[PDB]
Amino acid sequence: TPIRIATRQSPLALWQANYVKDALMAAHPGLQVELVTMVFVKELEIAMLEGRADLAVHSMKDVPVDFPDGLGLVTICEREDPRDAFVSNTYAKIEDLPSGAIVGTCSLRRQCQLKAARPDLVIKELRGNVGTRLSKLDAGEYDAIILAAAGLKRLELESRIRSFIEPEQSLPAVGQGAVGIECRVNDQRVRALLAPLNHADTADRVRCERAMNLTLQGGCQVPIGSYALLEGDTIWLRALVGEPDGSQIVRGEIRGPRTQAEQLGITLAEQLLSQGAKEIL
Ligand SMILES: *Cc1[nH]c(Cc2[nH]cc(CCC(=O)O)c2CC(=O)O)c(CCC(=O)O)c1CC(=O)O
Ligand SMILES: [Mg+2]
Repeated sequence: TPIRIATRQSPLALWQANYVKDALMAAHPGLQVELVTMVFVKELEIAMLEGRADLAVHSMKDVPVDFPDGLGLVTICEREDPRDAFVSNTYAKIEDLPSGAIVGTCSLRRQCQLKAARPDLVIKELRGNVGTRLSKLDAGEYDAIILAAAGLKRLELESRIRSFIEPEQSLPAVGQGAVGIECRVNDQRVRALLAPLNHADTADRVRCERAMNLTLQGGCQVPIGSYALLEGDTIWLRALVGEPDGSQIVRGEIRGPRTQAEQLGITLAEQLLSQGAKEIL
């Protein structure tokens, strides 16, 4: 019987769903995979619980803090470009923006980092899908907008990237550029098929980034950057918590043994909490 992938109708969701689908068929010759369109990720998980679906593809940023009984995140694929992208028709990068320029972003994480470096900037809300966001930019509603580099590259929109904002300039959200896969824990047929898609290097990084995030707070509603490289077998984790208006920014660093990756994040988060990260709310 065909393996079903629960996915939204959005271009990004459809791409990620097809990515795993193709990856599955490449690793397992003769395997049948099909996509089930749906309609707040709860609806996706219910379908898997109701046996209307097998696995679901998520961006690691959008993976919830709590998994319903019977489910969980068992796989993390090879990571794409983790950092933010600067998108403007009239400008190249951040420092080329005039004082009081209008930069659309709905992300508390991206906003707090911009106001920190340049408080002068006027930050306006940005909503809609990827195409809708670009549509507003061409309408002159913004001087510039900031989108994830991964999303644009996967949509072949890569020409819309004027400059790559480095992790130093803007710290990526937890698991940004990383694609995770969720399924039924006790489904061994699926667990065994999703095993080759798992990237060990990427896995330890994101699972380290998560533990840091989880300790502080959940979801994307909170202005928290979480990003980790790995140098050889050593994991370098950087975390960020700050005021949305760019008042104060609390940064931290730690360097890992590869095995303690989950323990690193929870310790660094506790380290920041003692440094005033708790008072930020
Ligand atoms: C977690 C929250 N979701 C949104 C939009 C979002 N989520 C995932 C992606 C793709 C990147 C990836 O695959 O890792 C995107 C698109 C994007 O532009 O990042 C974002 C907020 C975007 C916004 O315009 O506000 C994040 C919030 C965050 O990153 O802080
Ligand atoms: Mg989209």
